Amino acid sequence: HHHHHHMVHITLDRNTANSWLIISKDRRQVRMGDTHQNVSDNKERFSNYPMVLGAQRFSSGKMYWEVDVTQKEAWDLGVCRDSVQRKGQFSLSPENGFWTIWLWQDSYEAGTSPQTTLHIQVPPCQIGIFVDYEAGVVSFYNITDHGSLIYTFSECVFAGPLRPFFNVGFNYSGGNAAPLKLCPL
Ligand SMILES: CO[C@H]1CN(Cc2cncs2)CC[C@H]1C
Repeated sequence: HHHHHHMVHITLDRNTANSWLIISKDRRQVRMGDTHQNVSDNKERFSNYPMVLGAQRFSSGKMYWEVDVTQKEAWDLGVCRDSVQRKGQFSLSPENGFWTIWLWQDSYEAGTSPQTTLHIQVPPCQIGIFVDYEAGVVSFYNITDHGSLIYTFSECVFAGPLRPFFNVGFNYSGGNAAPLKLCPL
């Protein structure tokens, strides 16, 4: 792909984070802690899952960023509406305001309803995410495999400002402690 020139500098919004997440000083890395991280509750925090939003809001234009997923067993990545539900249980779907892919139990899937199987021959260590607001497109790229396409959501109905979306996943196994990291431009 040739989307690299739309690169944006994403930082994580501490206030949106689940209370078990640990965000680095530079706001560019996040991981699951082994306990509550001693923060106050607020209406922005994702309560049920290890999720956090980027601070940036997008309502026009073309945007690109990259995320490092090295040695993780489970994660979700993409974008979401600013107004997504924060509390309780919900599915990641465009109907609920999410445009995402994930790794779970050694398979990759797109967050459609119902979910779509992805075909990835080279397990990615870094994921590229491209958003074209005007066109209604969210695309995912395998940076480890020379930028090959993973998935395109088209005919997206964003219906609001978009925020970068992250889920570090649970660590029930002891094999999923590694962070998500925003990769440098
Ligand atoms: C209902 O979700 C809660 C779960 N709790 C406890 C758990 C942590 N390790 C496995 S369950 C963490 C904060 C939030 C994600």
